[PDB]
Amino acid sequence: GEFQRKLYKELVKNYNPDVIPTQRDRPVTVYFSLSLLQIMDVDEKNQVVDVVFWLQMSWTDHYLQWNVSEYPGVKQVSVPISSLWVPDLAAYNAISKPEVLTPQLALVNSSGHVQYLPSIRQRFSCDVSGVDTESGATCKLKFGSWTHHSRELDLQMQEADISGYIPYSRFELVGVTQKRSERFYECCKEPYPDVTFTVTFRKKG
Amino acid sequence: GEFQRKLYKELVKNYNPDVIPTQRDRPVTVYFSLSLLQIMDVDEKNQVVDVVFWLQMSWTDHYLQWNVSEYPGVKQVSVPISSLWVPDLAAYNAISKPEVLTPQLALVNSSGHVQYLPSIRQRFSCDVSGVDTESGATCKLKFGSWTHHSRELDLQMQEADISGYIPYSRFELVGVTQKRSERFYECCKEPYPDVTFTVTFRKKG
Amino acid sequence: GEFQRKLYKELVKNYNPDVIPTQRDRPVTVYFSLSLLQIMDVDEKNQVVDVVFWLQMSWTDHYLQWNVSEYPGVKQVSVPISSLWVPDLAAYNAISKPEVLTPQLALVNSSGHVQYLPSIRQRFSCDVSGVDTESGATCKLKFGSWTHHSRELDLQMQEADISGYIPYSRFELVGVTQKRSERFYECCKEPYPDVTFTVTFRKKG
Amino acid sequence: GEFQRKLYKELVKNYNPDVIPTQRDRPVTVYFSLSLLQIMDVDEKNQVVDVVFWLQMSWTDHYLQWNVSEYPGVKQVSVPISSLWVPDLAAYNAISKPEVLTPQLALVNSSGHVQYLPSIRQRFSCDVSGVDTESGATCKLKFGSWTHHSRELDLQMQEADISGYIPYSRFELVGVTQKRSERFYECCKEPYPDVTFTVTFRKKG
Amino acid sequence: GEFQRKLYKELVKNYNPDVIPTQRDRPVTVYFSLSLLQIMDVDEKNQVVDVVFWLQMSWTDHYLQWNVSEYPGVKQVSVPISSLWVPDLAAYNAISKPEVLTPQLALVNSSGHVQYLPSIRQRFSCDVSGVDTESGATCKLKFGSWTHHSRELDLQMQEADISGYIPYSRFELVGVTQKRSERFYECCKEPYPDVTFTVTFRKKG
Ligand SMILES: *[C@@H]1O[C@H](CO)[C@@H](O[C@@H]2O[C@H](CO)[C@@H](O[C@H]3O[C@H](CO)[C@@H](O)[C@H](O[C@@H]4O[C@H](CO)[C@@H](O)[C@H](O)[C@@H]4O)[C@@H]3O)[C@H](O)[C@H]2NC(C)=O)[C@H](O)[C@H]1NC(C)=O
Ligand SMILES: *[C@@H]1O[C@H](CO)[C@@H](O[C@@H]2O[C@H](CO)[C@@H](O)[C@H](O)[C@H]2NC(C)=O)[C@H](O)[C@H]1NC(C)=O
Ligand SMILES: *[C@@H]1O[C@H](CO)[C@@H](O[C@@H]2O[C@H](CO)[C@@H](O)[C@H](O)[C@H]2NC(C)=O)[C@H](O)[C@H]1NC(C)=O
Ligand SMILES: *[C@@H]1O[C@H](CO)[C@@H](O[C@H]2O[C@H](CO)[C@@H](O)[C@H](O)[C@H]2NC(C)=O)[C@H](O)[C@H]1NC(C)=O
Ligand SMILES: *[C@@H]1O[C@H](CO)[C@@H](O[C@H]2O[C@H](CO)[C@@H](O)[C@H](O)[C@H]2NC(C)=O)[C@H](O)[C@H]1NC(C)=O
Ligand SMILES: CN1[C@@H](CC(=O)c2ccccc2)CCC[C@H]1C[C@H](O)c1ccccc1
Ligand SMILES: CN1[C@@H](CC(=O)c2ccccc2)CCC[C@H]1C[C@H](O)c1ccccc1
Ligand SMILES: CN1[C@@H](CC(=O)c2ccccc2)CCC[C@H]1C[C@H](O)c1ccccc1
Ligand SMILES: CN1[C@@H](CC(=O)c2ccccc2)CCC[C@H]1C[C@H](O)c1ccccc1
Ligand SMILES: CN1[C@@H](CC(=O)c2ccccc2)CCC[C@H]1C[C@H](O)c1ccccc1
Ligand SMILES: O=C(Nc1ccc(F)cc1F)N1CCCC1
Ligand SMILES: O=C(Nc1ccc(F)cc1F)N1CCCC1
Ligand SMILES: O=C(Nc1ccc(F)cc1F)N1CCCC1
Ligand SMILES: O=C(Nc1ccc(F)cc1F)N1CCCC1
Ligand SMILES: O=C(Nc1ccc(F)cc1F)N1CCCC1
Ligand SMILES: O=C(Nc1ccc(F)cc1F)N1CCCC1
Repeated sequence: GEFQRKLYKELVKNYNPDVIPTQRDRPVTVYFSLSLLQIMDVDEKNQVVDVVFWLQMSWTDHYLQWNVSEYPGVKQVSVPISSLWVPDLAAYNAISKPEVLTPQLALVNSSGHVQYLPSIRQRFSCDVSGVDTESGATCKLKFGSWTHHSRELDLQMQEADISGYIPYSRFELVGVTQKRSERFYECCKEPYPDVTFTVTFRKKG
Repeated sequence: GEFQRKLYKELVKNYNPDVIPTQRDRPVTVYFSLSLLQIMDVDEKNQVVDVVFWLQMSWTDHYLQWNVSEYPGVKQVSVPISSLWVPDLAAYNAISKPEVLTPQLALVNSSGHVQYLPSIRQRFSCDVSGVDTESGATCKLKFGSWTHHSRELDLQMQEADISGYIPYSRFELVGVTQKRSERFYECCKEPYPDVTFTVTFRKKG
Repeated sequence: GEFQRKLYKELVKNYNPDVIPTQRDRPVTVYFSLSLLQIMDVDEKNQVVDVVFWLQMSWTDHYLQWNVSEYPGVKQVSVPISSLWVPDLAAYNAISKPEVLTPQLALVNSSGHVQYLPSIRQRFSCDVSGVDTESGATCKLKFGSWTHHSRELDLQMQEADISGYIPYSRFELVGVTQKRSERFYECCKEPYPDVTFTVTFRKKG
Repeated sequence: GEFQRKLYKELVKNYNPDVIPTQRDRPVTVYFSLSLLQIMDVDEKNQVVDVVFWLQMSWTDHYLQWNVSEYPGVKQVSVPISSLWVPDLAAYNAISKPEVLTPQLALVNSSGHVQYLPSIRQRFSCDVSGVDTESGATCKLKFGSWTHHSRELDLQMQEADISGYIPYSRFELVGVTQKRSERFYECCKEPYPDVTFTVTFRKKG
Repeated sequence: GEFQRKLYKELVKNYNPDVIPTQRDRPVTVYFSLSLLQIMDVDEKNQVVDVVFWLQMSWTDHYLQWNVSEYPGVKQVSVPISSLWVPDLAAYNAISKPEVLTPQLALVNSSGHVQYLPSIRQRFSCDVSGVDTESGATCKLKFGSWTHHSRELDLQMQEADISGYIPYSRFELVGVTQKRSERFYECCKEPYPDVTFTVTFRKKG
């Protein structure tokens, strides 16, 4: 509609997608969770697990807000992530580049809340030696901001979800636990937060 | 000719490929069809199917129209899709990025009706365990807008089409059925339409 | 050369590589031919053939012409194809993207006659079951414009040659034909022409 | 934040990422170290080794400094490396392009000190024939500036690190040594400095 | 440094990387050579060999010259090849795109001499059916400009190298010869020079 056009113009001026949208003191809080969809493969020789999953990232970008009074009907807009600042979350123990399976777009409402919900295929380092046993094998999928510490970027866990796991896989999904951690490094002076998704699974039969 | 060069200049000014061309109350209706061309391969271990198919996707963009009186010959033009808003249809259950096999162009007539017809190869998660039986295997191929809900993007199926199926494949294409659904997700007030193609196939013999 | 730089500045202005250079009624005629260099592989299970070939394409672009008296000694120039309008020719039964093996450069002369001669590797759907019989297997490689019809892009054939076929192959050429047809499609008001290269081959032994 | 934005605009002006940030005879000194994390593969037939490893690279770009007085909260920023000059370190004996696993962002402080810490998977030519022996196999990973000599880019080792190596590897990591060299190629007067990591490893059990 | 920055703004204005820098009666002479590093694979079924090699390409571009007097400490600079005119040297019998293994940078001195030294992995068509014999197998790596004849681009050989070959390769390198030819291609009045590197090798025993 004619109003979305008007809005793109206003929101786009001065906007810089390379600059994390902090405000005086307040870090950007980034809510994060992972839903396991499928375990594509297990490589018992090179110790790697190949998985497809869905990620929810949401946060508030205060530069991306508007009064609905000035833009009737416009409650939300779809925005290519290349035009937005987005959390630089990385899988700390990945051994392959993430392959994003879905359109690289984010939903953004009038409050400047942003939802990026990408589906991803990625391989990880893991001891899968236990996959053929009753105890199964346990893989940690550990994520955190690559370059923003806790006081710029405040990573928080959202309630996880296992309802998405495909029933006909050859791998039974035993469980998925979720943990938020925070540590300093001898390197930098600020602490860094991470979220680890611990997945346990075994071969059916 | 000279008129196509002219038309381009006009259509290009004030055109934003990031803004879905809705028309106040009116959602953009997107006609969608999938023609299965070839089942390339079946991974019975990891439960995936590898298919080549032709998508037919058409919709009306009203910022892309022109009075033919003013541009004598030009009845339609070929436009690189990277310059157009295109519906953000995701393959809900793809486990690989799509490989587009054909030139990434769309046709547009003077009513702003756009046709984009890519040929695509892609791998999908599927229970293929029945492939060697009479009943065969059944794969659902599920697509929907990733970010736009029903009142923004109205997805419409067109007729099932198996005429394009290669006759010399190792798999017999039993049938393809089609269902449209409007799913509600907990998060949102508005439902998101999805079109699912169900194809049933078995090894020949 | 200074005259080549002058000529660049002249041709580049107002040039638009997204507009087919038709010239009032007259279609752009495109000459096309394919010469087979090697058959790299045959996949008898999935019915695909893997080939390396050399295309010759030629057409006239009337915005690329110059007075040679005005640019002494400048008879042709090399132009990256990304800067030009190029025919949107597609392989109708390709099952992979074309991998281009040579520099993406076209030769352009003062008449505006363009020549583009890519060597290409690509995979095609084909019934190859006959590959090990004396009769051999027959693949059709079908090419045409993807969006332009007869009256906009007149595809014509140039005579085939098999002298470029590598002689130390495991596959032996048994028959080759090249034919231009003009079919209607289940949609568009106007007919679309194609050139089809029909190659018959078999294993040596 | 608001000072970050202002800093952005101030830093980009006249910044040229193709220009090495030397300053009057003083070469830009580049600190460099490699943390081996995983040995993905060993090919005893083609003599290649596949490794995942963590590069630490740091240097000073005096065009990137600012006064924290002028920019109150801002002590450091995250910059996409594609916006920066970066050392042209080449892997001398690599047989495959590097796959970068991590977000391609560098950290810059108010002194103009850049830290770039990419995780990388890459394959290298190496004699791995000794892999099955008690003596193990030895691979040399040789890096260096591809085009800048000693007096332009001063490559310096930092403290190496073995802590990152995964325990559940099927390869045992005997030793990693770390040497700097300076080689004169018969082309130039100046030498070109290279840092080399020599890792000795063998199959377990 | 201050002067490399100055020299950049100077060179970039009035530089066109699409125009071969010929002068009247003066072809751009391009010195070419190949150092074979490793034979990675031999495919006796499909008749391809897979090689890693180092190319030396050097030539002069009168548009990249400067006077060291006006740029006091600047003898040479590192320029991305994407920014420069580069010879369109092609591999005639390549069956795959070349994988460039090293940074895509060229050294340019003040007299306009350009040096470009890429490391490359590429697959070539070749009769390797004799790789198991005493007589060995012989491959012809044929390179030449794809669009410039002798009077525009004068391809010349430099003396090659074999010392770069790896001694633990599974293949014993026997010999490498160099030959510069001039072909006429009947389409064209002017001849087209190529450089061919003949290499003979065998499995080790
Ligand atoms: C651009 O391409 C689009 C896609 O093909 C073109 O679309 C169509 O235009 C049709 C009319 O020109 C339109 O027609 C039917 O339209 C009505 C149904 O909603 C219906 O009222 C019409 O009946 C007509 O009714 C009388 C009584 O029988 C008929 O005799 C007349 O033919 C009337 O036209 C039509 O049945 C159709 O809906 C529309 N398709 C889409 C997908 O929008 C569009 O015209 C093209 N532009 C140009 C300039 O060619
Ligand atoms: C825009 O999006 C945000 C995030 O969904 C909305 O915030 C939530 O609204 C629910 C319902 O009122 C609350 O229970 C949550 O506490 C809110 N979450 C957050 C992160 O604030 C926000 O209200 C939306 N704005 C509009 C105009 O609806
Ligand atoms: C910016 O980062 C640099 C690099 O860490 C800091 O510099 C060093 O300073 C520490 C003490 O703070 C010394 O121990 C190191 O030897 C220095 N390293 C180098 C190579 O310079 C610097 O402190 C930071 N700048 C600011 C303004 O905090
Ligand atoms: C530019 O190239 C074209 C194609 O070679 C030249 O073209 C035409 O004239 C030739 C005989 O003089 C014919 O052999 C060609 O078939 C014909 N081509 C077409 C499609 O028109 C033309 O001479 C060249 N221009 C100049 C000035 O040399
Ligand atoms: C720029 O580079 C060229 C190539 O190295 C330099 O060239 C040549 O000069 C040498 C002596 O310095 C001669 O021995 C070579 O025969 C000659 N070869 C070539 C390629 O021309 C040249 O001196 C350099 N220019 C400057 C300004 O130093
Ligand atoms: C990148 N690193 C911190 C920075 C930092 O450590 C660092 C900074 C400066 C110098 C040396 C190291 C920032 C937060 C993430 C953390 C990641 C972890 O190191 C790491 C390294 C290699 C593989 C996996 C994980
Ligand atoms: C993305 N989601 C809807 C929105 C939404 O969920 C959502 C929106 C906002 C907040 C939280 C969740 C939009 C339409 C598609 C749907 C997709 C499905 O989740 C899904 C995800 C992964 C695999 C299969 C299916
Ligand atoms: C693309 N199509 C014509 C255009 C058109 O059909 C079309 C145009 C507009 C709307 C609907 C259909 C142009 C000529 C090629 C033809 C292709 C063939 O369908 C096809 C489809 C899928 C695989 C192989 C071949
Ligand atoms: C690129 N070369 C030096 C320059 C130079 O040699 C050279 C420069 C100009 C002319 C002739 C030779 C710079 C430092 C690296 C060195 C690379 C090594 O040769 C090499 C080539 C191929 C594989 C492994 C190693
Ligand atoms: C491109 N061609 C010459 C030009 C030319 O032939 C040509 C020019 C104009 C019209 C028709 C043919 C220029 C020099 C290289 C040569 C390439 C060789 O043909 C060739 C083609 C395909 C695979 C291997 C080799
Ligand atoms: O793209 C946008 N905004 C936007 C997109 C689509 C719409 F319909 C309306 C919009 F406002 N932005 C990029 C950077 C900030 C905003
Ligand atoms: O590119 C176009 N339009 C266009 C393309 C090719 C033509 F021959 C004529 C045209 F008008 N657009 C991109 C943005 C708006 C339309
Ligand atoms: O110019 C074009 N179409 C076009 C686009 C890309 C190509 F490669 C070739 C083309 F012809 N048109 C102008 C009228 C609409 C189509
Ligand atoms: O690139 C060119 N033209 C061109 C290229 C190389 C030359 F030596 C001289 C030239 F004129 N164009 C792109 C758009 C139209 C011309
Ligand atoms: O992008 C930047 N700087 C930058 C990035 C992110 C921020 F939040 C703030 C910044 F200043 N540069 C590119 C070239 C020069 C610096
Ligand atoms: O980028 C450059 N030149 C260049 C590179 C590095 C330097 F330190 C200084 C330079 F001038 N060019 C691209 C077009 C012409 C040269």
